[PDB]
Amino acid sequence: SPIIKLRNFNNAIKYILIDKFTRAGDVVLELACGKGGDLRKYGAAGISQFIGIDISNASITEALKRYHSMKNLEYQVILITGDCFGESLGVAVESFPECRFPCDIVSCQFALHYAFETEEKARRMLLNVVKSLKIGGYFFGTIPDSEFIRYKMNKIPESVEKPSWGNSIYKVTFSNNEYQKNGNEFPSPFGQMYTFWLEDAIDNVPEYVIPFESFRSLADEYGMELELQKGFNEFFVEEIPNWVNRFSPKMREGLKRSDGRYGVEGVEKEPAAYFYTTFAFRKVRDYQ
Ligand SMILES: Nc1ncnc2c1ncn2[C@@H]1O[C@H](C[C@@H](N)CC[C@H](N)C(=O)O)[C@@H](O)[C@H]1O
Repeated sequence: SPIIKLRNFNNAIKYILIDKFTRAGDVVLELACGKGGDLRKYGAAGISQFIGIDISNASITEALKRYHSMKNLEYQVILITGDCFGESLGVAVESFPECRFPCDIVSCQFALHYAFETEEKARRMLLNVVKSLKIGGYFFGTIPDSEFIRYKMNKIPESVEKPSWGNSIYKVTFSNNEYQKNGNEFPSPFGQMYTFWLEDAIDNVPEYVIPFESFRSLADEYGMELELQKGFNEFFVEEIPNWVNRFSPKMREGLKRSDGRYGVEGVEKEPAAYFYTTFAFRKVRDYQ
């Protein structure tokens, strides 16, 4: 089962990415925060307030349960059940006036691509982000890498009805081959759907491509400029020397490969390190 090693790798990526842009005293808004599993990472950066929002009440209930189990934190934690992509964020936070907006950081891990189901949702997400963020603040996170996806798709001929690739532990299957029928181009940046099988994975939902060039050009339209687009492989290799020994002994041990180097290995390398990319934008102007 690859789940344990992949979870450790993603936790290392998130730890490094959070530290890269988050500063002590910051207010953080985390979109689609899930079960709130990055609280100690933001605590390590010394934040002052965490606001986490997820559409799943079950996941927010678990985040509440995990948070209340911790003791004497120096930062406030706010956890909200709400829709970050298909509705104005004002609806979600209306009943939470303790939120300190505008915030310093908007983060979103393994979830922003769901906002690309439609153009309306992608734009609502982006307007949500820039309305919450201070000028100068950062928007960062982790998403499936549309450029690796297009590489794999360009190797698949039009004769394949449901373009697919993978290895012993994962498989991507697209709903249709309109990409290939359209001369190896998505007919629309939005609504390009696939499923993702991972061995021993605990969830399965419709996935959507987030074409990075469309992401970047919409973000610019809403006042944000690109700061970071490194794939997980390059991001980890570049950053790990400076971090190996800053990690806890347990985090370091969980990252060990069979050869004693750090990261993932074998069949885990492609789904864990090539399929995903980091992103970061800085809000440089107000949106008109
Ligand atoms: N419209 C939406 N608004 C808010 N959260 C959403 C929405 N659509 C999906 N989600 C959440 O997106 C999350 C996707 C997860 N893959 C990631 C959760 C968490 N960020 C983690 O990395 O563990 C789930 O927790 C969903 O409930």
